[PDB]
Amino acid sequence: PELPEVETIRRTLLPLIVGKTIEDVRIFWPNIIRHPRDSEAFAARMIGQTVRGLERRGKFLKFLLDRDALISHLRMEGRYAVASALEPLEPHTHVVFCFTDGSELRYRDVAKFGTMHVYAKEEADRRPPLAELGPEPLSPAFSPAVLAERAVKTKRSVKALLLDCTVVAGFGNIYVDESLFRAGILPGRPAASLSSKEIERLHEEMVATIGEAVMKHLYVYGRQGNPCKRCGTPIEKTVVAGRGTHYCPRCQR
DNA sequence: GGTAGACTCGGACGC
DNA sequence: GCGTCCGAGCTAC
Ligand SMILES: [Zn+2]
Repeated sequence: PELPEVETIRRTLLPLIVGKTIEDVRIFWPNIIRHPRDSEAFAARMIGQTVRGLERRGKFLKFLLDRDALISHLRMEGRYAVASALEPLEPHTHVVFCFTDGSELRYRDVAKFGTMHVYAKEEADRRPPLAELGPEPLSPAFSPAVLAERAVKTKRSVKALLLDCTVVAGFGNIYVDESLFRAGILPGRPAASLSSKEIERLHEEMVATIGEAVMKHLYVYGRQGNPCKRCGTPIEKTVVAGRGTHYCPRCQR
């Protein structure tokens, strides 16, 4: 999922688990557990803790417990559901947190690409995978000034810049392509080549792109060969920053 | 230490 | 039977 869908998972999952106490943690694919590296230590430390909250940083979910935080990344196929311990698990269920009320938080992931890290809450933000993560795109911490500073200092492409998770949290191939289209900026443009006006432009469209999706329709992503929705020019697809990049050669400069 | 590119997690899938 | 592919987020010069 992208940032907006992760926010939806966060918002909807929370009431379904808040105040529940973990009685057991069952792990069927230990490779998903990245910290502690020993999945048995992972399971043992969580037993007895109560879920107190659920936050999101970038595309990471942060489950807040009594002492620990559980940092979870769904990657492509990761999904959480809450269900009764009396019912058969669904396929590709790799981790299950059993609560004292007979309900379970189940983690499914056909790809097995998702990750889980557990640390004392006060440490989570300075350890992998959260350490270094850039500001939230919808927060005042992410500002034109911040973007300009990273842009001027680098030599790489504007697309590469926006894909950098230290620059801003949760911008993937898709939202980068769309934001650049709406700001009228070619993705292969050197970040340093952008004018102040262009920076403000890009920042404003990045926020609008993420923001509209979080609250509530693509221009370029995947649409190569189709007419641009603003000028009718065929959308193109190339490689920029070792990525498949979608753009309109007329709207974007 | 900036940064391009490799790397990684499985397993699907088409030759 | 082996390369090619998903793509978000360690390593060499
Ligand atoms: Zn156009």
